[PDB]
Amino acid sequence: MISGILASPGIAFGKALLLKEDEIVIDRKKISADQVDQEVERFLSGRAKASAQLETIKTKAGETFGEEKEAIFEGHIMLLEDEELEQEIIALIKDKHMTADAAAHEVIEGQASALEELDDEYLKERAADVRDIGKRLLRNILGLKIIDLSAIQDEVILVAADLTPSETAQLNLKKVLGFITDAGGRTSHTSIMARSLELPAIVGTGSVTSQVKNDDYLILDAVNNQVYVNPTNEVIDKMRAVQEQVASEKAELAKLKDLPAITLDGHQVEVCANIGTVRDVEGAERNGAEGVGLYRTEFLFMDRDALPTEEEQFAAYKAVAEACGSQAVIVRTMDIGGDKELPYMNFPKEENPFLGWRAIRIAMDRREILRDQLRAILRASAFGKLRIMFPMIISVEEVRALRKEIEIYKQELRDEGKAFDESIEIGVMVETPAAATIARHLAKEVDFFSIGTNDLTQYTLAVDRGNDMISHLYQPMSPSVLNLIKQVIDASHAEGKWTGMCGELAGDERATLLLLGMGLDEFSMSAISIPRIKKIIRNTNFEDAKVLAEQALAQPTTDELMTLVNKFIEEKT
Amino acid sequence: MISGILASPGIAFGKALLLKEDEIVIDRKKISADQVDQEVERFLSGRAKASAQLETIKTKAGETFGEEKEAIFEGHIMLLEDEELEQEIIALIKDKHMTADAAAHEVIEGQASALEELDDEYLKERAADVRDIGKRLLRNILGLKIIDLSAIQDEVILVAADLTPSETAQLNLKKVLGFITDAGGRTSHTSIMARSLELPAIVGTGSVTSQVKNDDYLILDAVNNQVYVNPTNEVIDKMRAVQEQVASEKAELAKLKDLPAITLDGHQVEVCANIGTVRDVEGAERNGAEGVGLYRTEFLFMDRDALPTEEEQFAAYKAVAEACGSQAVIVRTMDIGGDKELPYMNFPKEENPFLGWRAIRIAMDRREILRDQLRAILRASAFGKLRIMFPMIISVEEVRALRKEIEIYKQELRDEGKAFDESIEIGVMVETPAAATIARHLAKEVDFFSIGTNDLTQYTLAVDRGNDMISHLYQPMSPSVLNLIKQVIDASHAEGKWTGMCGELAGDERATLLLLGMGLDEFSMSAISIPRIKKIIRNTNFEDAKVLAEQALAQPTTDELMTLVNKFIEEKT
Repeated sequence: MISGILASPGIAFGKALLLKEDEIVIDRKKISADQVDQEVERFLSGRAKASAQLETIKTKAGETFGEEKEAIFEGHIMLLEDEELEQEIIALIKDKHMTADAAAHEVIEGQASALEELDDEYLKERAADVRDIGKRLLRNILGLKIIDLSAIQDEVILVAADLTPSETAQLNLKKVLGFITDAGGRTSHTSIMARSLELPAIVGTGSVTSQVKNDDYLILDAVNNQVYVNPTNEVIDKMRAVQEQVASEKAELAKLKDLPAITLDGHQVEVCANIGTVRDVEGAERNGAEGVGLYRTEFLFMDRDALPTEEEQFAAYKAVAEACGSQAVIVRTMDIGGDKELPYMNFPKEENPFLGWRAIRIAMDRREILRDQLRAILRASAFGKLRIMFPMIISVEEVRALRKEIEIYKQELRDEGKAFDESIEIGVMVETPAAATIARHLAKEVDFFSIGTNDLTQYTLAVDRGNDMISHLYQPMSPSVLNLIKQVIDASHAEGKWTGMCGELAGDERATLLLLGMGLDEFSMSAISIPRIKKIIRNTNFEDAKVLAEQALAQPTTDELMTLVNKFIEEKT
Repeated sequence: MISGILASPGIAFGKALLLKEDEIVIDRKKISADQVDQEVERFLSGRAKASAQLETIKTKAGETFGEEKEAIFEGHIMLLEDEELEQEIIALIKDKHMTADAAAHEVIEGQASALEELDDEYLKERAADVRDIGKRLLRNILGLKIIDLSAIQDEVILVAADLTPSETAQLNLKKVLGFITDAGGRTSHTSIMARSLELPAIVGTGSVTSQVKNDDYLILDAVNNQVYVNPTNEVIDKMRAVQEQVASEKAELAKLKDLPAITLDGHQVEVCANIGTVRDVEGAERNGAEGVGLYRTEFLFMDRDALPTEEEQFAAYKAVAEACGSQAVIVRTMDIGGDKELPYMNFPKEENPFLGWRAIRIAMDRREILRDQLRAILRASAFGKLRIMFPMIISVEEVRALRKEIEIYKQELRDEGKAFDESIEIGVMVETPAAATIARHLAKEVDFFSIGTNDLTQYTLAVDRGNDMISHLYQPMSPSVLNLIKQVIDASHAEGKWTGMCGELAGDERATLLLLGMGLDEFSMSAISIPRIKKIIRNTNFEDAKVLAEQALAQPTTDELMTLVNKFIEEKT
C-alpha cells in the first residue's frame, strides 16, 4: 500500500533503474604481501571494465556530437593507458603495499594536483577533465554504478530519491518510460517536466527507491496510484486495460471544434492557451485553443542563460506571433520575482518574494528592461496580432506611467523607421486585490483585463501559493475571490471592455459555470485544459449559469457555493 | 552634511561612546633575554590594571545584585592572583622567550582546555568563566577599552554600527543619553526601543561611527537631523534652544480633557491605545487613551523565553484588565508568524512568512495554543471589561470554527466553577482583503471589527511591510485600501455593529479626517499618537469630513486624494 502525489496520470510497464546516491571508500590500510598480487589483478580487472566501457562512450560521442567530441575521449583513454601510470600505480602497491583504489587515486590526483598549482584558469579546467578520469576509475574498481543517465541502451523506468536540473538535461526521454522519485512534491523541477512532457510519474513516493533494486520489473498504474513489483500476470493485465482507458480518454479529448466555446443557448467566450515558449503553440493548436491568452514572457527569459536583448526578444516574439498564424497573442511583460526568480539576474533575497520587488516593480526601477521588452513587443506586432498586458498592477498611477512609457517607445520606433501595429491593445493583469478594488478606475485606462487568480487568491487570502502547510486555505473558490472576480468583470463591461482570465481557475472544471455565469469573456489556460472546459461550456445553458453565479456570489461559505455548483451539474447535464 | 532616519525627535548633549571592542592581536616575535625583563614588567603593569579594574566590578555586583554575585568575582580575582599562574606565566616567558599575551594565553587556556576534556556540561560551563578571565587579560595588557555596556560610570551617548537585542537588556538607560547607529532602519530591534523609550536617537546614520572616536563631544539635534562634532558654543546654544522648544511642546501636548474625541459638531469616536504589555498601560493613561483597542498578545509571548501557559496568560491578562481600571481591553488572540516569530517555538522557515502559517492558522493547527489562550482570556474577563478579537481572519469558515471553539471553552470553565464574563464580545481583525470582501457576511457573525491596515495594505498592494526597496508602494492611502476600509465600516454599520482600527492609519494625521468622515467608530494606536489625533478630531466638523471622505473615495489616484485632504486643512482650520 504505497501512495505518492502522482504528477502525471497514465500507465507504464518496464524495468526499474536505481541511481545509487552511494560514495567511494578508499582502503588506506596496507595490504598483505600475498594480496599485493591480488590487488594488482583487481586493478587490472577493474581497469579492464572501464577500458571497454570508456570505449562505448566514445562511439556515442562520435555519432551523437561528431569527431570534435569523439577524439576528446581517445585522449582521456590514451592518457589512462599511459605506460607511466601502469608502472607508477603498480610500483606504489608493490613498493608501499597500498590499496589499488588508494594508490591509483594518488597517481591521477598527483598529476592533477600539479596542474592546479598552475596560475591559469584554462590549464585548471583541463586538470578537471583529468581528475574526472581518476574519479570514475575508483567507481570502476569498486563497481559502483556510474549512471551518466545518457549511457542507457535499453528502455527503463527512472527511480531516484530526487533529480537535480542538471540530470534532466542529459536525460534520455525516449529511453525513460516514466519518472518516479520521493522528492518534496510539485515544487520540484523534475515534477514540472512530467506535467509538460505528459508522461506518467510520481514524486512523493516517500521510500520506493529503498524497496526497488535496479533491473526490477515494475508496473506504474498512475491511475490507482499503486505500483506492482514482480506481479502476477493478471495485474500486468488489469493495468494493460487501465492503459487502454487512458488511451481512449486521449482519443475522446482529442476532438470537438465547432464554433469556439458556445453554450447551448448561444453565448460565446474565448478559450485560449497560456504559453511560455513558441514550443507551447503546438499544444495549444493541438487542444483547440482559439488564441493565446497569456504569454508569460518570464518563461522565455528562463529559457536562456542571459537576459534577452531587445533583438532576441523581438525574434522570440516574432516567432510566436507567426507560429500563431491568424491568432492573437496576449504578451505579458515580464514577471520575475515571486517564486520565479531568474538566477542569472542575481537579484538580492527578500523576506517575502511574493510581496516583494516583482514584475513591473523591476521594469520600472530599471527602464532598460521595460524598454527593451516593450520595444521588442511593439516591433513584433508588425508580424501578427499581439496585445500587451502588464503583471502585478496595483494602482492607476502604475498604468499611466507605463502607457506613457509605451507612447515614448512608440515614437522612437516611428523615428527609427520601424513598423508596429498602431492598433495595439494594452491591458492589465488584475491579480492584486488593489487592482480588483479600483477595477472601475483601471478599466478607463486599459483595453482589457485578465484576472490572475493565482495571485489574486494569494493576496486576497494571504496564502502563499507555494506553502503546502496552509494549502487548504488557498481557495480561489471563496466567496471573497469570486466577488472580486465579479467586480472586475463588471468593471470591464461597464467601460465596454472585456475581462479574460489566465489564472488556473479558468482551467478549473469547478469554476467553469460560475466564470461563465459571471460573464467572463475569455478563458486562458494550460492547453491541456482547453477541451474539458470547452466541453462544459458547450453543454451549459448560459442563462442558467448566470442564475447559478448569482446564487454563488451570495454564499458566505465555500461549501455552500460548492453545493450550488453540484446541484446544477446534477440537474442540468 | 550627515543625515539618518531619525527614530525619535528631541535634542541631547554628551560624550560619544564607540563599541569597537578592539581585537586581541598576539605579538608572536620571540623575545630577547634583555627584553624578557620588559615583557614581564608589561604583564605586571597590564596585570596591575585588571587587578584594580576587576575589584571595581566586584563592588558593583555586591551593591547591584548582592553577596551572592560579589563572591564570584573574588574567586575569579583570587584565581588570577594564584601563585601558580605567576610562576607559570613568568617561566614560559623566561624559559621559552615567548610574549606575555601569547604565554599568558597558554596558561589560562591550558587549564580551561583541561576542563573541556571533562565529559560534564556543568564542569564545562565553569571552564567558560575561567576562559573569560584570560580573554579579558589579553585586552588588559593591550589596553583596549573594556565595554560590557553595564561598566559605564559616566553619562555618555551610545554610538555603534548596530546593537543586538542582548546588548539592549544589559544596557544602562540612565547613563545613555541617546542611541545612534547605522543599522538598517526601524526594522531594527533597538530602533523600536527609542520610540517606546521616547529618547532622541538615529539608526540610519550610515557612517557616523567611522567619523567619531570614543570620548568625542557630540550634540544631537534630532530636529534638524544634524550632528555637531566639537562645535562652537554658538551651535550648542542654538541646540539648547531646540532642546527647550521640545520641552514646551511636551508641555502643551500634556494637556488632557474628558470626552476628548468629539468633533466641533458633536460626533464622537473612541480613541485608544494599542498595547503589548501591562507596561504600556502607563503610556496609554498618560496620553489620554479611553481604553485599549488592541492588545497584541504576541508581545506578551515575546516578553518570555517559554510559551506562557493558561495560568501565566490568565495572570498577564488579569493584570492588564486591572491596570486598565474601568476601561475595556480588546485582547487579540496571538499573531505569530510574519515578521513576528517567537524563536522559542522553533517553527520551520517559510518562503513568505507574511503569506504563511500565521496567527490563527497556528492556533487552529495546534489547539492547545488556541485553548490555553482563549481559556485564559475568558477567565481574565471575570476581572475587567475584555473583548476577544481574532487576527488574520480570511473566511466565514474560520470565524465559525473559532466561535464554536469559544463555546466549548466557555462550558469547560462553567464546569470547573470558573467565572467568565458571559457578556464577552467577540470580533475579528479585518486585515485581509478576503475579510474586507466578505465583510457583510462576517459582520453577522461577530460583534465588531478592527481594521488592520498594516496587513490590509500589505495584501491589497502585495507589498511587504518589511521591504524598504518597495516601501514607496506601501500606501495605505490608496484609493484601493480606502475603498476596502469604507466597505468594512459600512458592513459593521449595516449590522448595527462598529468598526475600529488598530492599524497605523488610525494614528496617521493624514487619514484622520477620512477615517472620521468614513464613519470609523474607533481608533487605536500607539499611545503617543493619541493627542495628535484627538486634536484633529476635536477641531474638525464631522459633516465636512463626510463630504471629504466621499470625495476621496472617488479619486483614482493617491495624489488626487491627498489634494482633497490638503485643501480641507487649508480651508477648514
